[PDB]
Amino acid sequence: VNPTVFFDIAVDGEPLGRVSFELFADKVPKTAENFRALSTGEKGFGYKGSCFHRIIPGFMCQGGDFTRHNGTGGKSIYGEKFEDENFILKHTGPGILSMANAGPNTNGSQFFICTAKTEWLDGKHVVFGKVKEGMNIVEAMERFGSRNGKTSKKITIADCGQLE
Repeated sequence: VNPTVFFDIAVDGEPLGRVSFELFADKVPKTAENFRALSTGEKGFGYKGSCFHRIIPGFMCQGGDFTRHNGTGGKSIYGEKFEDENFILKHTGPGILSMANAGPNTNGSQFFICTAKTEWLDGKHVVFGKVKEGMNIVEAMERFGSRNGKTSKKITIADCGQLE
């Protein structure tokens, strides 16, 4: 019953591969639905065509800013920001999907895929999904990142939607 969402990733316009995610709609329903709707674009906006603006190898890949493409923008389906739904799920290793924020109850559309165990984020960032297929694609994305987060090539969501 948990939805599965796909991203097709492109590096400088050249296809790279497909990552799919399970969204914990049972454990965090308000958070998951935000991500699901932004991935299908069914509300008229969303992730299709947006980039991964910050990639730090051995830490995480961060994306979802579809309005300013640099970490300062984005918005949720509910409005500019929404609350921290709960912190039931923890950052337990690579593949975890978690919300970026700027303080309590400031979720928008930005997210990060963890490429490490990031336990110091527990209780501050809402975990809402996990990579199901294509962890190897995420590892390939990581190699375009750098220590300060700047990417050497443009990493874009060329297409995205719901698989089930």
